Amino acid sequence: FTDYKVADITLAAWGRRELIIAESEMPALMGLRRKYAGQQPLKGAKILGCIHMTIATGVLIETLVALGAEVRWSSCNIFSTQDQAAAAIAAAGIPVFAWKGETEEEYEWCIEQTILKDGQPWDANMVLDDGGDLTEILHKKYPQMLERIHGITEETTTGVHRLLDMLKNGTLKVPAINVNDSVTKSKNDNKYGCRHSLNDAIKRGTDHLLSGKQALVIGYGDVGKGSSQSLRQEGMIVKVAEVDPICAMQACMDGFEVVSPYKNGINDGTEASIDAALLGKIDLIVTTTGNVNVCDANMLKALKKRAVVCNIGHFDNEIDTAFMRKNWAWEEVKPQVHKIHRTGKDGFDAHNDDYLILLAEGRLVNLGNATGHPSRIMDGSFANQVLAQIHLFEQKYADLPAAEKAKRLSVEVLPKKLDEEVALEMVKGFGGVVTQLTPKQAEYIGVSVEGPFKPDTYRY
Amino acid sequence: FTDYKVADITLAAWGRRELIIAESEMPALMGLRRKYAGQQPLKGAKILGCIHMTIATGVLIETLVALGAEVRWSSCNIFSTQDQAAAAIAAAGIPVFAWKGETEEEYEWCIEQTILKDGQPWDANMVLDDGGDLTEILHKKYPQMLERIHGITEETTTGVHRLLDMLKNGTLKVPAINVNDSVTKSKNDNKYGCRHSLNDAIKRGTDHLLSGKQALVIGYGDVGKGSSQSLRQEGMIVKVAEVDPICAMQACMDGFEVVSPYKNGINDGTEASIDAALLGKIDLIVTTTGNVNVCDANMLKALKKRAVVCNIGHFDNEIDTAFMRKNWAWEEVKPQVHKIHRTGKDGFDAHNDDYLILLAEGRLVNLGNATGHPSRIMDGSFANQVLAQIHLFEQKYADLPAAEKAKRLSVEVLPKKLDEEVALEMVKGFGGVVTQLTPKQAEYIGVSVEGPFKPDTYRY
Amino acid sequence: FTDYKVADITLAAWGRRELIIAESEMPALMGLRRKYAGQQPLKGAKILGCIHMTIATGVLIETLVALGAEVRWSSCNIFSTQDQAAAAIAAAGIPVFAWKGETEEEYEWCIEQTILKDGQPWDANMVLDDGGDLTEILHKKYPQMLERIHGITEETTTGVHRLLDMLKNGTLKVPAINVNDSVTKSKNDNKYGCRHSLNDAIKRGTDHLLSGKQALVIGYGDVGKGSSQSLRQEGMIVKVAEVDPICAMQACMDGFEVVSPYKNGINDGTEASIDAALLGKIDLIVTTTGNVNVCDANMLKALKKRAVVCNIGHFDNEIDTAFMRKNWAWEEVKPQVHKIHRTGKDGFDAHNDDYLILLAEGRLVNLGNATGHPSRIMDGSFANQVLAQIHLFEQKYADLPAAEKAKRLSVEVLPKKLDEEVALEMVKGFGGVVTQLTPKQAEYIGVSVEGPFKPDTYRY
Amino acid sequence: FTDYKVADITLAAWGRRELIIAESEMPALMGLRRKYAGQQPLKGAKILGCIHMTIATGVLIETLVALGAEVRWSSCNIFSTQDQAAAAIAAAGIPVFAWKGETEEEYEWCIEQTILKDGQPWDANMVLDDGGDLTEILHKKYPQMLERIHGITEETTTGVHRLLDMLKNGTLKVPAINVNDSVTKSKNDNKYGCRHSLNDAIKRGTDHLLSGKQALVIGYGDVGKGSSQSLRQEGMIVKVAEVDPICAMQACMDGFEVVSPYKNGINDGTEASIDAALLGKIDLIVTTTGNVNVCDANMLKALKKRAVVCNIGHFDNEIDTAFMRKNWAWEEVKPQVHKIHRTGKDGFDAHNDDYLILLAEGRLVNLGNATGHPSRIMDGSFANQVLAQIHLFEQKYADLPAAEKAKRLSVEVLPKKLDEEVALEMVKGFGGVVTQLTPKQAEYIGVSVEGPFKPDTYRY
Ligand SMILES: NC(=O)c1ccc[n+]([C@@H]2O[C@H](COP(=O)([O-])OP(=O)(O)OC[C@H]3O[C@@H](n4cnc5c(N)ncnc54)[C@H](O)[C@@H]3O)[C@@H](O)[C@H]2O)c1
Ligand SMILES: NC(=O)c1ccc[n+]([C@@H]2O[C@H](COP(=O)([O-])OP(=O)(O)OC[C@H]3O[C@@H](n4cnc5c(N)ncnc54)[C@H](O)[C@@H]3O)[C@@H](O)[C@H]2O)c1
Ligand SMILES: NC(=O)c1ccc[n+]([C@@H]2O[C@H](COP(=O)([O-])OP(=O)(O)OC[C@H]3O[C@@H](n4cnc5c(N)ncnc54)[C@H](O)[C@@H]3O)[C@@H](O)[C@H]2O)c1
Ligand SMILES: NC(=O)c1ccc[n+]([C@@H]2O[C@H](COP(=O)([O-])OP(=O)(O)OC[C@H]3O[C@@H](n4cnc5c(N)ncnc54)[C@H](O)[C@@H]3O)[C@@H](O)[C@H]2O)c1
Ligand SMILES: Nc1ncnc2c1ncn2[C@@H]1O[C@H](CO)[C@@H](O)[C@H]1O
Repeated sequence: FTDYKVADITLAAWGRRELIIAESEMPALMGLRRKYAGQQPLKGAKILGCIHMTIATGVLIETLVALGAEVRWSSCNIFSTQDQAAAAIAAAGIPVFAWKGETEEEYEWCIEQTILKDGQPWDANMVLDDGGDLTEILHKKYPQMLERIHGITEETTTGVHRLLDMLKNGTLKVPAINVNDSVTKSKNDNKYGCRHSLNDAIKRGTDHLLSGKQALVIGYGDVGKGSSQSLRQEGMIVKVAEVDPICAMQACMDGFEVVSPYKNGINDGTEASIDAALLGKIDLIVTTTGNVNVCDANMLKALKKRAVVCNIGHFDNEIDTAFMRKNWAWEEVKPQVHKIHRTGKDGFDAHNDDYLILLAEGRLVNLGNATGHPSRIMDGSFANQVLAQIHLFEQKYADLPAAEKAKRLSVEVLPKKLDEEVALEMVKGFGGVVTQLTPKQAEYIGVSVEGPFKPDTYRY
Repeated sequence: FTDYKVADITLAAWGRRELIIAESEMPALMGLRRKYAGQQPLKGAKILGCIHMTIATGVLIETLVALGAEVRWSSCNIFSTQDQAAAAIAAAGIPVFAWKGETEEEYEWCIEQTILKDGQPWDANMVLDDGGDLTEILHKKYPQMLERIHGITEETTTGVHRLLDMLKNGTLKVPAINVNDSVTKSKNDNKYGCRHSLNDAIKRGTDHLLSGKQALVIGYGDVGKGSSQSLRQEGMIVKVAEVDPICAMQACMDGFEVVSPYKNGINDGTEASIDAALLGKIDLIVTTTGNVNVCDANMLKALKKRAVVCNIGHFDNEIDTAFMRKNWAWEEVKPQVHKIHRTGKDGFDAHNDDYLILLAEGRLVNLGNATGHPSRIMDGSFANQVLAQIHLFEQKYADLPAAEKAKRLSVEVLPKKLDEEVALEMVKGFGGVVTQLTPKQAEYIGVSVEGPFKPDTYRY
Repeated sequence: FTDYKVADITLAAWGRRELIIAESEMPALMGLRRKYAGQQPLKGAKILGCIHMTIATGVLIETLVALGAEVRWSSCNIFSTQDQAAAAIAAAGIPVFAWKGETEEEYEWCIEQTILKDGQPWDANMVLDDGGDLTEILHKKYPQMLERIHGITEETTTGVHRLLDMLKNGTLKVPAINVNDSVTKSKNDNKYGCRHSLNDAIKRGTDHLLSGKQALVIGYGDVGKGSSQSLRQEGMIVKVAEVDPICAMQACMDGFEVVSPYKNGINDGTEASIDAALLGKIDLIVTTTGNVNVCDANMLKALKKRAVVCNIGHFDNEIDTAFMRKNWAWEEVKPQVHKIHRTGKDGFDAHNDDYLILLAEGRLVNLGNATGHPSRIMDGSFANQVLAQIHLFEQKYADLPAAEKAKRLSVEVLPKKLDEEVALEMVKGFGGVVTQLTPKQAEYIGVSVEGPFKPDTYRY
Repeated sequence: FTDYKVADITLAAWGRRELIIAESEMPALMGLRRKYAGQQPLKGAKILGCIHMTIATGVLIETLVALGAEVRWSSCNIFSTQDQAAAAIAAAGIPVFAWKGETEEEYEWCIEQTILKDGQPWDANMVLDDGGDLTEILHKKYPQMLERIHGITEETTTGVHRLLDMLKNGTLKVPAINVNDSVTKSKNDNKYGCRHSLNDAIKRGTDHLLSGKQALVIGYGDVGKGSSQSLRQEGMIVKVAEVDPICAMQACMDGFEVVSPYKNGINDGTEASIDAALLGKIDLIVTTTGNVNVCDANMLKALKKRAVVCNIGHFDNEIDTAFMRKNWAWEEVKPQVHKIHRTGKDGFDAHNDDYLILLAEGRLVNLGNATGHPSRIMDGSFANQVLAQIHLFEQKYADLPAAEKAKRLSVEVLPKKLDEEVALEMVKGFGGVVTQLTPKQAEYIGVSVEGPFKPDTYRY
């Protein structure tokens, strides 16, 4: 078996030990393996997967395989692979092209190695994506391959937005499931995942005390809510920026001060618009938005000396790292930790006090500087992924006539009943006990004893 | 002016001082007053109002009046009136029939005094309701009056459920707005309101230390989430019961142990089904469900000696108080606090150790034993109420032809843009500063610089 | 029985119900009753008591009586009496002179009614004091009475400081126990008591939302630590002022921003020295210091409009209320809540926006606007008081010859073994289980299996 | 330069980058460098140092050198060295013998390499110790060397206990400072250090979700307080065991359930004494005691399957790791992480469900599986160490006449004034501003404007 590329295949036994532990942490995912092992619902599925090559993702991959699928895998970030996970999957005879610390050129080559087998399109018929890079490459460069693909299952808020843009422009060629918007994904992974893994990544990157220091979190969606709590539970003084006044209201009610980097919140792109007094007090800024340039050049100039700067939104353009590459000297402390010397770009003084610490070169900090979300959280997301792969593979869109395709070309979520069944496996993994409604109680609130327990309008 | 009934009209000056302070705590509601005072959009509105006669409700009433409405008011709970609020509204020449500590017969008489003026149906044309008792009385006993009514605006989860049952059965006679499901209502009031006011009510009722004691919260919807945090922030050891596995998963991830009062979560109606070990360690039980008999006779028998029992869901049947009235002696400590002696019903021993403390006779404990949610939280709910009253009054359903009525008979929410404009007023009241998107950023995430910022699918 | 003065004797039955509940919350105190009831160790003790006439203090009083003592009682604050507690103690035939809302003249008359019986010195032989007012009156005005007094047991940090000043000046006439510095007092009452009761008092006084608002706590000793947590757990953004850099370090490490009301912390008494930017953002200031003028005239001028101002340190000169009485109009909202109109002193405008809300006229806010600490916390303090009364009464200082007195005239704390025995009763009241050391473990750490478990140097 | 032993000297540049960052995190320590660089108060000091060879310890070593000292260094734990710190110190030409993952034999050899230079006792005259192993070796094996030594400065609770046993037995040969009991050490390092670093080490070791899981912390001293908060802030359900009822009372008041591993807290050496129900629900046990066998063989047998076991007290005998080495198969997952298979010792099944995860082989888990306390916390401890070294070096005990030695042979703490001056540097490092007392205020509370602010009795 040679159909892989990883950092170091000799890490495989360590990765396999960590997979066996992670299995014990992922009861929804292991439950789907046990339930569906017999029926082989993914027999004949040939899945192109592009998602962080972590231990949790290894458990996802081997669940899809255990259900009958063949896969070809890559990471969706240059710094998110755990090399022992990649090695364990390769050593199992699964095609994987992933290592921690890829270049952009290697990143694109890895996705290509999944799309091509022996220099020709692989007989792919399904896609699992996180962020939409593989989706975009198939649409732009491999339209013939999408002809035979039954669907896309998309992990993340950013990737869903890209799908919806394609659907609205009439350029989306195969149906998708939005896995992100299962409640056991969005309100589990995006929020509690970041709670666990943000302070984990800052500690591993910097070993800084957080207690007593000043943080600014840009955004208060699911990731900004979890991120703010990661920091506040360590004793940080957390301020929150938002453009959405409903998310801002939540921040205030959750006990955070809501501030703008700009005077009166007006971002007109002059230095004069920067609240230099506010930024000069900030010890840590974290971007969580999915948006562009929310920690901009003028904010970076105004930040407190030796502030930590990081991004936990899907892509690195949240922080103006291009400005920092053009203007300032980068001193590497260790992989995914750089001092950015604001003294200029012509070398640096090792003892200069005027620097920022940038984590993971502005890419997803939880996965770049630590191991991302813990397996027990990723269990929810990845149980959704498997159910989404089963649904779209069984629907066989590629085999439908033109007229039938027209009726099914959509971006849909999983039904609430499945969301509830994932949650129940998650709760039992904590040793939680869910109460059964009596028939009188079920009638009184207008639900089945079996669920679903909430209308699709319910926000949790 | 004699067209009222309150406990003590001499409390009016105290209530008016508290209204003036509450005005300074309610910028969304005061904002609507200032914005709409000139246009008088409720000129000709005649509003039957049935909602807790508190200081916050006073500010809501005087906002509707300031916008041109006439009203006739009652409380929707026997114990929720603040007598100084009721006095200040009566002393202003507004018809209100409300006092703290009504009987059921007085409660029904008060609603009837709103419906009748000088012994004849009032020319009502709008309804503001909280829990649906006034809605049900108009439908069952005054159907002729609903001919003239343009709409119902409903405050609470329980009242919405009752409207949706009427809609589904074809018995709803006028269109309604579900005020509850604005995010600035549900995810503000139902959650953060209970955070503030649950521990407040237990302290005022009992003066008990909560720190270090064991709580069981039944339910983990918006109210159970807020309630659990009310108790956990005081240092209670909180366990959470749920029938909805997605809500249970949230509980676990929020750091609570999820338990059932019943062995394996199966309540088959036997004492054998009760987890006597669990209930024997509980110092406080709080019901939050909107369901029936979630703290049942067998649970009450198994509770630890001197446990506190209370309900913060809309109606008192969450706790089996009928069982306690039939079997056990009630010793009143002070209004809305009773020792329930489990020794039997034939008098009580003042020194008996075997009692439970029931708050507010099992009625909404935050309003019964304290003052309910703080005005700054009720600002969101009541700004939505005013917008909903303006919308349904302006739509003039009662004046539509038969064909037009058919098309408009619905239970609807307010548009997200209005929800965001309420939130922004709330955020400014904290001195929060919301960031303005740049045109490039607004294009990048696919929103208008003015919002709305989120799809209607978004759960916050 | 007529040897009392209380607000309303008809409140006695309500107070007695609350005493019987409080007994169930005070296992250390009830434990001392049961242990010592037989031995009557306070037979012949005649105790002048001056401490907040609350329900917890009623349980203390009836414990001293149950051990054989006679008492004559007053409160140590004009607003701290619970009238139902005072009535229950009077109705039991115990001399008590206390009501909520005394004048200064009534306060002094009440202490005098304890000292005098039938217009002559009572045959007092013990003193229980909280703050040192009764101690000072006996020393200044009744030296002949101290001749026959065996000791003083002093509750609070301020009262101990006054005793130590007397000891150092050679003016202290009888030995004292410092009850404050039992760990089951200082690190229980002073800290956790304020955690429970500060936000309780602000809620009862104002019903304000705290979540999302800005607080400044002056001081970070035991009371400032508890006070800061009371506010932070509600979601306040808490800043902390301190003069003690070790207490300030704790604040920083506990996740608070440490600020001064003065520029660079320099209090030179010009308006120019005030950080107007900081004070203009503060929604609540709480003084916790035991010191004078820590919320001074220039700070009060600079505070944000409609800020709440309160004191939870023993005496009201922490806030410059004398400046506010001289310069600004007071509008009473309700007892122990005043709007202080900064527009001037010549009446007020009911609708003026420029006011502060002062709680309890600057006197102890937890007891003034709520019920002070919960009984389960006061159990520790009051178990210490009883043990201290037993010790000094049994030592019989007044009967010692001059030479023997000289050897015993001291301010001492209780032995650690007693501190541990109080704690153990407190832990069992939570249903806590303390582990017993094995003989090998006891030898390994160098302690008896029975304790004491820590050297007297240990700070906990 | 060859007078060292480290893992890999090529790590020196990485370690030096991390020293330069740590300098910016350690203002008390860098303050002492700048203040004392000119006076060279450790000119002629020859310091045997035995303390964790971390980045923070590097900054301590180079401060002592900058003040004039020569040193010879080793770690006080086999797993606590950061190899890049050891390399950076060796590359600076400082003798250090330390690497992560020493054997016991290498550990003893490393201490001996400090004691011997070129095979002969080094002319040592000062000792800096953490845990007392170097102190004990000099007393037992090199008594002649203690003739020349002016003092010992001891870091930790365990090492202080050992010194006090030596003092009491008349076997202590040189005076010592108890650095541990500075407030800026004990109530900073021992508590907040473990808050930061316990969850850090469990995350790096296991990547386990902590939220929603059950923890048992044995002990609630400074380390158990910090440890319990490390876990509770992550959303663990934390139970606390204690033998000291005052520490247990704190636990209850801090919102933790106090339990014993043994029925009624009595461990009589039988499996029957184990609370199997309690231990069967525990997902993580952490020992914090400084005592022996507090997580014993019977507890380990009764623990839930796949529970994590770790020790954050100084020495590994807190957990019965000898029982586990004698009875159960150890599967190494990665360095300092072992699955302990309870199926027996004759190999293991890679897929066995019945295992515990032991971190750092039961050695100090924060240093073994992460990087120990953050530099900003260690700043307090290490500023005290430097002041203690200056004081004992300047007192020159070894040069005193016999009579003078007699009078100075003691275990003492640093004066409070120095403790306050360390704290103030720490507070300024957060950008905290300490308020200056006015002369009137300083007189009112009876302190100097300069401090000290508290009596030596004060516990903070
Ligand atoms: N690192 C991870 O493990 C992880 C986990 C899940 C999601 N993600 C990524 O995180 C990003 C956010 O995802 P989400 O689910 O929280 O999305 P979301 O839509 O729930 O939240 C994003 C928030 O950012 C706010 N925002 C936008 N522009 C802003 C600006 N200029 N200033 C301040 N606030 C601004 C929006 O109002 C919104 O509330 C996405 O890119 C998503 O793919 C990362
Ligand atoms: N007191 C107040 O101030 C206040 C505020 C808002 C709403 N309410 C009332 O509170 C109630 C709940 O409102 P909400 O918005 O939280 O509703 P919700 O639907 O958000 O939450 C109710 C929860 O109860 C759970 N539940 C139902 N039966 C249960 C059972 N037998 N055991 C355990 N859990 C069970 C459901 O699964 C659900 O998650 C309603 O009656 C509502 O009108 C009161
Ligand atoms: N209300 C209650 O129930 C309650 C409870 C116990 C004690 N008390 C009273 O509270 C007060 C404080 O008691 P404590 O035990 O916390 O005392 P403490 O000595 O532990 O704390 C007082 C703190 O105030 C600080 N301080 C002094 N002047 C200051 C200034 N100008 N600015 C900022 N900080 C300043 C000191 O440095 C000290 O840390 C006393 O008067 C005590 O009798 C009240
Ligand atoms: N890992 C680190 O970074 C770090 C930091 C500081 C100290 N330490 C070490 O941690 C240990 C504890 O230090 P500390 O300052 O907290 O000491 P401490 O004396 O403050 O606390 C130890 C606690 O353990 C309790 N205890 C003893 N035997 C017990 C038993 N059988 N069951 C339950 N509780 C029991 C004691 O009552 C005491 O409260 C020492 O070995 C110390 O040197 C480690
Ligand atoms: N990063 C670290 N560097 C050095 N010593 C540390 C570190 N973290 C914890 N310690 C010390 O470990 C000691 C226990 O041996 C504690 O007293 C503490 O001071």
